Amino acid sequence: VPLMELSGRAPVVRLHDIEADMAAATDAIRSQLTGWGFMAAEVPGIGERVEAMMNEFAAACRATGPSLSDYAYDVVPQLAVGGTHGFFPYKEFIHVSGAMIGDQPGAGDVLRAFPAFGTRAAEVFDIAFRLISLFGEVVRGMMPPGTPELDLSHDATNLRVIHYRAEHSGIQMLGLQLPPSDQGLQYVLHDGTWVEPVIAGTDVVLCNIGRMLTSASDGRFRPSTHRVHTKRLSSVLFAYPQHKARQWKMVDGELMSLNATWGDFID
Ligand SMILES: [Cl-]
Ligand SMILES: [Fe+3]
Repeated sequence: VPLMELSGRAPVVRLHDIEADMAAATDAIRSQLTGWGFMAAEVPGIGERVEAMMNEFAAACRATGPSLSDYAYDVVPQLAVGGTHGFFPYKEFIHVSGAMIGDQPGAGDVLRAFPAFGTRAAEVFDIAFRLISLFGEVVRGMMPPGTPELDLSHDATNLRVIHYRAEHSGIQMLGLQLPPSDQGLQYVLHDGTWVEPVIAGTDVVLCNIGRMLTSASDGRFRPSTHRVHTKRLSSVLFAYPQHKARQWKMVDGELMSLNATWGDFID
């Protein structure tokens, strides 16, 4: 599987100029989606924050003062409508939702229990959510006129951090792969062959098309199917619209509102 270098070739998006740098990167990003099936940007300083976050998660995974399993999903208060946040014991991982970051009450306790990790996770969540919303505006701009805004929801979006890790794609609208600790993540190209982005220990983030966006675009953009081939930590933002909101679909240039909700799509 060929390596794909991205450091130094992907568009640069600076942490304190995100909106302006993403506007400049728009054409490069569109050409990635058209030419590869996934997108990429280099964000100077992101790797520093993500590695710190991941290493603090690894330490928390071994801790007992309070243990992360004290915040396993089945003992964390969950939203009446939405996905499941909290810790998933053993390959062991945590979902930090936007709702959890705002304590929606007690859901925030895992971040109060591990505040060094939790502060980094909130920081990375916020950067990732700003970036991914601008990626969605790029993709929207490629879609026919009258395409609605993606309407990604802060509270329904979640940052997953994994501790010990076949081909698949995300169910949601978009994903943002942050630089993992090790190489091994691979993506399939439009020609059906696989590539391995060089991203471990870099400032490069990848943006994945999820299956909700494949549906909303009526097949125009296939999911950014990927797999992990190892020879070990990783984090990714999964961006969702509001679960109770009505699906829509651009069919042959016409906007269609459906009865089914985005929550129905997940089920
Ligand atoms: Cl995924
Ligand atoms: Fe994935």
